Amino acid sequence: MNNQVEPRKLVVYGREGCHLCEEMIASLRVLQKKSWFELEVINIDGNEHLTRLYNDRVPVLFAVNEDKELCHYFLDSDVIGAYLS
Repeated sequence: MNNQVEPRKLVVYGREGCHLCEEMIASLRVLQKKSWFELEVINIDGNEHLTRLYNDRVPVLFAVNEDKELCHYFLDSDVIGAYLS
């Protein structure tokens, strides 16, 4: 009868060990308990194309299976809340 669909994956673009990244990771790990979206941290320092996009506006929460940016450093929560579930 009913059956929830498969979730959307989320990627966080960043560079090296940044506190905001860790804080967002912890935030998303908590959210993963409510809504699974995986967690992938990708270094933009190598991909200068991504650095051209973000650079300073990193810990960026990218929506996979959709291909758009949702949030960035300092979790908005509201936006991904409206998005993920």
